[PDB]
Amino acid sequence: HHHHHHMVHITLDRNTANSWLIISKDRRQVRMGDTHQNVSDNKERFSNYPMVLGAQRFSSGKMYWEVDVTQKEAWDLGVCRDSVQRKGQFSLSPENGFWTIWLWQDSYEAGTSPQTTLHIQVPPCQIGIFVDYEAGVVSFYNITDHGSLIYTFSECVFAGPLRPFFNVGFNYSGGNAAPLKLCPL
Ligand SMILES: C[C@@H]1CN(C(=O)c2cnsn2)[C@H](C)CO1
Repeated sequence: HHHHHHMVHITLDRNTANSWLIISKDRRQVRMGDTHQNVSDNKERFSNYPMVLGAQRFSSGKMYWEVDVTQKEAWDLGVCRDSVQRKGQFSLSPENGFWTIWLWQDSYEAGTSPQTTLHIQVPPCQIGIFVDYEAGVVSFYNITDHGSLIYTFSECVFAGPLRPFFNVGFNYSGGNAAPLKLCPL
């Protein structure tokens, strides 16, 4: 892909984070803590899952960023509407305002409804995410495999400002503590 030139500097919004997440001082890394992280509750926080939004809101243009997923067993990545539900149980789907992919139990799937099997020969250590607001496109790239395409959502109906979306996943297994990291430009 030739999307690198639309690179944007993403930072995490502490106020949206699940109360168990630990966001680095530079707001570029997030991981699951082993307990509640001693923050007050607010209507922005994802309550049920280890999720957080980027601070940046996008309503036009072309945007690109990269995320490091090294050694994780489970995660969700992509973009979502600024108005997505924060409290209770929900599925990741375009109908709910999410355009995401994930790793879970040694398989990769796109967050369609129902979910779509992805075909990845080289397990990615870094993921590229490209958003074309006007075209209604969200694309995912395997940086580890020379930028190969993973998945394209097309004909997207964003229906509002978009925010970068992250889920570090649970760590029931003891093998998923590693952070998500926003990679340098
Ligand atoms: C998702 C976080 C943590 N959590 C858990 O239920 C949990 C599960 N294993 S450890 N923490 C809260 C009840 C909700 O916020």
